[PDB]
Amino acid sequence: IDINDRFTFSSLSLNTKVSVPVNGNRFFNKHIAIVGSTGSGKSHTVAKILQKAVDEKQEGYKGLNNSHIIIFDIHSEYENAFPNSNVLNVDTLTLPYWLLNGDELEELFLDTEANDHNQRNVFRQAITLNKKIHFQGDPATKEIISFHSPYYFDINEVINYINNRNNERKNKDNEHIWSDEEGNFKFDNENAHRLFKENVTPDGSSAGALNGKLLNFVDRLQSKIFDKRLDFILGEGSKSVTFKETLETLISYGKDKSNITILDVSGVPFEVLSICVSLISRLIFEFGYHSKKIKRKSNENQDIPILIVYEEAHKYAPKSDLSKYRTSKEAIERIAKEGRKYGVTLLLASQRPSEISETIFSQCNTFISMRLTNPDDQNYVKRLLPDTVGDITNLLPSLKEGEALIMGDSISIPSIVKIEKCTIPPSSIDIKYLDEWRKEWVDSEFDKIIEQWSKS
Amino acid sequence: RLDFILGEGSKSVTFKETLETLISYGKDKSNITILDVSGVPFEVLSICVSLISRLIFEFGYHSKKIKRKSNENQDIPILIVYEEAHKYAPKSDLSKYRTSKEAIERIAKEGRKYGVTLLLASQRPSEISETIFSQCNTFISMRLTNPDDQNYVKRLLPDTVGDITNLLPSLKEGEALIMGDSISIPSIVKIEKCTIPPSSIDIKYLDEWRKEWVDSEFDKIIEQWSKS
Amino acid sequence: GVTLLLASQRPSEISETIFSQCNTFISMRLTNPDDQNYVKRLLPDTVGDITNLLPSLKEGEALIMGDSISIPSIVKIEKCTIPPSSIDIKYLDEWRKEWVDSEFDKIIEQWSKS
Amino acid sequence: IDINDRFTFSSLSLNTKVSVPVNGNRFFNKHIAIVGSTGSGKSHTVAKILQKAVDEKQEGYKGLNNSHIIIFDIHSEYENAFPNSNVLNVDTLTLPYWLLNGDELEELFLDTEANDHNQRNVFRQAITLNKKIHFQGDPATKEIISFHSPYYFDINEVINYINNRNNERKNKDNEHIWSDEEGNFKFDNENAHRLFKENVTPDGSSAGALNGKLLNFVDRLQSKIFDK
Amino acid sequence: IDINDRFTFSSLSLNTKVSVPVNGNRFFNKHIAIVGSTGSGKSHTVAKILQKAVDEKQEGYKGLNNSHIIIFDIHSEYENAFPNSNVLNVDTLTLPYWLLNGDELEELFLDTEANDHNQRNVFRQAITLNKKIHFQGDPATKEIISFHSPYYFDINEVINYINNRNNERKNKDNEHIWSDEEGNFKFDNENAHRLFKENVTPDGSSAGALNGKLLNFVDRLQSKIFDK
Amino acid sequence: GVTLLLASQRPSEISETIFSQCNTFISMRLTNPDDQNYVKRLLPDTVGDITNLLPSLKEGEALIMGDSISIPSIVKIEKCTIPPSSIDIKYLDEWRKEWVDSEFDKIIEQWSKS
DNA sequence: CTTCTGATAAAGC
Ligand SMILES: Nc1ncnc2c1ncn2[C@@H]1O[C@H](COP(=O)(O)OP(=O)(O)OP(O)(O)=S)[C@@H](O)[C@H]1O
Ligand SMILES: Nc1ncnc2c1ncn2[C@@H]1O[C@H](COP(=O)(O)OP(=O)(O)OP(O)(O)=S)[C@@H](O)[C@H]1O
Ligand SMILES: Nc1ncnc2c1ncn2[C@@H]1O[C@H](COP(=O)(O)OP(=O)(O)O)[C@@H](O)[C@H]1O
Ligand SMILES: [Mg+2]
Ligand SMILES: [Mg+2]
Ligand SMILES: [Mg+2]
Repeated sequence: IDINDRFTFSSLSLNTKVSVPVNGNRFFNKHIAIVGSTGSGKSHTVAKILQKAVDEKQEGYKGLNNSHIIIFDIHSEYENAFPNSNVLNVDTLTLPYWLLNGDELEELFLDTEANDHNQRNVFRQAITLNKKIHFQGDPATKEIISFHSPYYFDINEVINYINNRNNERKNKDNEHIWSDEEGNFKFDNENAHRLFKENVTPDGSSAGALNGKLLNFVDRLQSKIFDKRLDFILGEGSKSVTFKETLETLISYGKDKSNITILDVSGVPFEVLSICVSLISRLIFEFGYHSKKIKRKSNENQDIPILIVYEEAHKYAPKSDLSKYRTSKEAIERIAKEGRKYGVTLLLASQRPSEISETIFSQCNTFISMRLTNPDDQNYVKRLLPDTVGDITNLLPSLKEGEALIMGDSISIPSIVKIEKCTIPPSSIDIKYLDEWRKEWVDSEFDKIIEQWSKS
Repeated sequence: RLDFILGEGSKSVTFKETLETLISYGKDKSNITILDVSGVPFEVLSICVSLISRLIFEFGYHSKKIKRKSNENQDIPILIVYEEAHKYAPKSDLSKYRTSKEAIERIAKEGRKYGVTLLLASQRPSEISETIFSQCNTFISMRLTNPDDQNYVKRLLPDTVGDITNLLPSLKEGEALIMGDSISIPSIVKIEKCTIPPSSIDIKYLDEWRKEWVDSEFDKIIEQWSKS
Repeated sequence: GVTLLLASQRPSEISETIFSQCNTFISMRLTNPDDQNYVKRLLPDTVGDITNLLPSLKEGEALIMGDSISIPSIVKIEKCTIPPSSIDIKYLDEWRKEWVDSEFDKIIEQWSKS
Repeated sequence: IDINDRFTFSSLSLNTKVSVPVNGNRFFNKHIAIVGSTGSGKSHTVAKILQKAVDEKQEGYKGLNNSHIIIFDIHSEYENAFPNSNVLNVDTLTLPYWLLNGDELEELFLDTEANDHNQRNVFRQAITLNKKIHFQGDPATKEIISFHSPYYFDINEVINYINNRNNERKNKDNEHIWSDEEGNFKFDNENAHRLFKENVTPDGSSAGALNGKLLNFVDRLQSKIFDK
Repeated sequence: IDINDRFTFSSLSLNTKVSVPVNGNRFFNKHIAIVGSTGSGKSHTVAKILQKAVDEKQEGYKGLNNSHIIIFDIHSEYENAFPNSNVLNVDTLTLPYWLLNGDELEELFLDTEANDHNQRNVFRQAITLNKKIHFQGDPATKEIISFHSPYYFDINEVINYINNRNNERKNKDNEHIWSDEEGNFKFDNENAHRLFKENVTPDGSSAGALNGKLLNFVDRLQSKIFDK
Repeated sequence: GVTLLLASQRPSEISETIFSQCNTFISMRLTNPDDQNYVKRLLPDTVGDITNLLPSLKEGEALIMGDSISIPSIVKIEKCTIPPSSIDIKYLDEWRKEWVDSEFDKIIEQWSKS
């Protein structure tokens, strides 16, 4: 490895005095998968890698460098490990509902499929038209606004529009005639924006095309917006935030600049967690994709690289083919296959290699295998290795806390290494189980645990 | 069948009374809490296994968050003993086992840091889901005659000490092999005899069969059978 | 008179029907085990110790068989004097330099137009 | 390999001085598969073979040879390897929509589950009729023209037909009367083509069968065409 | 092998003077499998076996013998080996579509991708009816005419019936009424045979059972038929 | 009286229930190990060191077993005086030629007329 | 004439 290409975070297990470095360029553009049994030290190994990546500064300046790391925290550990970082829990993070790219907007609001037609187009027509109403730029790019375009629309006018078309009344000439405080108006393309207001009364001889057909649809729509689970995305805080401040929040480019961004998704439900993982994975990927094509036309190199750390990837990217894992898997898989070119790579952390999907986990060209006692997990590590050097996998069950085997394109030979101790460790200390059992029967405060459990 | 969860008693009791009942923190305080689910059907056994495991894990999770606010570690650790784990957490990917498997898997995957760990008992290593046994650092093995099970124990060991699995079929009663970070070297041990043992002693077939034809009182058995 | 040249970093996801129609195969370093299993089964020829040979191929090293070459050979393909545009983001080298200012408005304006 | 059939683009790995040729006729006349991992050298290998392919000329002439290679460059990366070659970007490239067959036309315009079956049929009927009207060959092959057959058709005229069918006014005898500047005509197979004009007015005492149904379908089609 | 049974097409590899005969009867009434790699020589082996089997005669006559060999030549290579033989390419060969069975007719026309049952029933019903019309034999085997039976049917009439069933009309009496030059009839199995003509015009009140769901089925059938 | 001759370059893709109905097997140079292992199981007889024999067969060299032959023998099939020749496009011969102009205009008018 | 009810149907899964 070239001397100016060396990135070390560990030393050899057999000889402590020799440090084992990896090709620092090749370590991060080719995806990292770290696996090992429970309590093996994956979180400390991940934190030690990102700590050395933060302090990896070229000579000639003072201040924080160009590292960009996003950590998905489901156990709230790396707040302590990175004190000068930005932590974004669900109660304080705002991800707007107008940043959905259409496919997830289709899935977020509609729990139905295979039969909704009249409920479908009135949903997409309301959103697409409301984006042109609230658009404040030149009209040349107003016409190119579509359902998947990331422009602000009011969801409360969208519900008002669908609840109005619920109450349609046509006239003997077969067109819907409305009436508002300015006067009666035909329901047409240039007059469809007036249905966004609640105070419209229809005048008609007969019921309209969608009269009484969206009463079930509006109730499902209203009883999803006021979910406090989705208050980070569908709440009132997404109203006053814009596209720009969303990106400064995700990669810590705001008033507090940090190389590490941590998202506290610790005790949230899965449906909140699956929305959080799939949104930010797509948003970071498309930011890296679009910043790449800006740099293509400029023919310049001021690109920023982003690494996303996916701890507990079995929660949101498992091998199982369930539909509740579908939207989260596809966002991470897109980063796994195509994300390497645009500057968005992933750090995959899980406790078995055989539970993460093969379309995601086999795209990782570097590997940090800690202790694995499962015969199916060891066979995965053996088959990633040629049979000449496959005998080093025999030491996997004998690995105690701190050692792992690093293989991949970024390292010369696969070696059992000792990951360097974290002087600023994450908050994942092993509980001294017997020493906490020799004490008194301590009176656990049940009231304090319950009234947080209740709000959680 | 669901009277324990959907009965009239669910109205009266509170959240704090339930948590105190499950870990014996009530008026009668005990180190050991036993859930006697002996004759219940699977559909209410899987409900009991999955809900109590979820409640205890989230109690351990929320206790740690309270302790982390005061810059403290978790005060009370909880160990859950899953006896006869093949009934609710098997290798099979059937949909009936899904809720009970996922609750125990959450404890196995994530309960180490939250103070909720598990002791899992079953006949064979191969009849339990691999997700739970892979996370078990300590692995105690009694006599194992099935060759698939013996090779499963063999791969858990390093190859230098892997020859100790050859005494697995000849293991006597109370003779165990203890592995993991707890023990210095994997070794065959003799578990200390229980002065107060579980009431699961083998019944002497020849001693019982040598006596007279017993009347068996079918009315009392059927009366109990019909209640269950 | 219309023939194919199929280049793919994951040969396993290519359909077996179209991949079988190929007659000359250039096999570079194949680290993915499913890519190894797929290629070795569908290769028209074999070489000695091919299981360890495919991961061990160096950069620009190839294994060529087919009916256009008599002996399956390990070949060091000559370097491109005029190389194609290579996308190799040096994450360490870009992370060592100072925190660069991001033109978010330029990126977002192209993102919103898409 | 014969002396005139040799195509050398590589050299032996163990012996650098030895160059390994392939049968150049046999190499390209049968399909080639270049597989490898990421960064193995596939794109440089593809560039090297094609660079040597265009340099294979007979000594008699100067200028371009008869090699014709088309690259589906998904990463916009082969322009540097072949600077003199023609490159077709999205602004540069021009594919006519009418050369798409029936399945490709449907996937371009129509949507999964977002289109009713009657909305789909008027789309298919308009295109398969517009292909016949803009056909300028002999009329013997007009009857064999279908929706799948690729012939030139005006997609804006297709919009006008669909927009007119959205404004249809049915008569008392379940047919549609249409008024044009030439005159009034009942819609049938013989005069369906006069709906491709924009300036056609419907005459009827009642709303047509497809009236008010394709208005949603018009705006989705116009959104597709005017999308830049 | 008896000398009259001998059939020699090869000689021993190690001794060229030893010609290896096979039992020429037994070689051919039991199936032959010639396997090899590409470029091993199995096309030449097939050609040499058949040239040896064509020029073998009783020598009591002058002329062609009784060999009957059919080659499914997919590479167009055996024309050179047998110049005096009959070669049938796409331009020369005519294969009747009505000798196809039901599975082959489904594979030629239907697609398993869409797998629409409603296209499948009308397709089988049209052909099975049309095979009964064009059948000139005795009535006692007309009732066993099926979709799978190898009898002549008109594919343009089948398309015409299928296109007509896309134009069905539903009346207040829930019968389908059609108008023809011969007369006016109801959609009965006796009267369905006059839907095979294109010159019919439907009469009714509302849309029929199969209205609007066969146009994509007609266009794909018409795409196959008018494909050159 | 309707028998069949199977000539395949990938024997391991043939279904086992059809390939086992054949009695006489003319096994030429088999080179893929999957086709070698498939054929060796369903062959009615065996020969000495058939594993190394099959990829080592020379050009026209074959191996015939079955009811027809007495013993499995390595044979040289007789050379075809009138060989089966396929009209194949010589790419490097055509690509070495000058760039052709007259032919492209003739192809388009043929495509348009039919 | 329009409204409402009820029945038939088709769905996707
Ligand atoms: N290099 C190391 N040297 C010594 N102890 C270490 C080292 N790395 C980690 N540890 C210890 O490992 C313990 C548990 O490690 P963790 O990283 O929390 O386990 P884990 O990998 O997160 O497994 P799960 O599935 O998340 S519980 C910590 O309390 C550390 O003290
Ligand atoms: N014949 C060769 N000799 C030496 N180095 C080579 C050779 N071929 C490729 N390389 C090196 O390989 C690097 C990247 O190779 P590429 O061909 O661009 O990657 P690839 O094989 O196409 O994989 P992807 O998935 O397309 S990034 C180049 O920058 C060269 O340094
Ligand atoms: N019995 C034989 N003796 C000598 N040469 C042969 C023999 N059989 C085939 N060949 C040569 O082998 C080449 C392979 O041709 P072919 O039989 O078409 O291959 P394949 O087995 O792939 O069909 C031919 O060019 C021919 O000259
Ligand atoms: Mg962890
Ligand atoms: Mg490339
Ligand atoms: Mg051949």
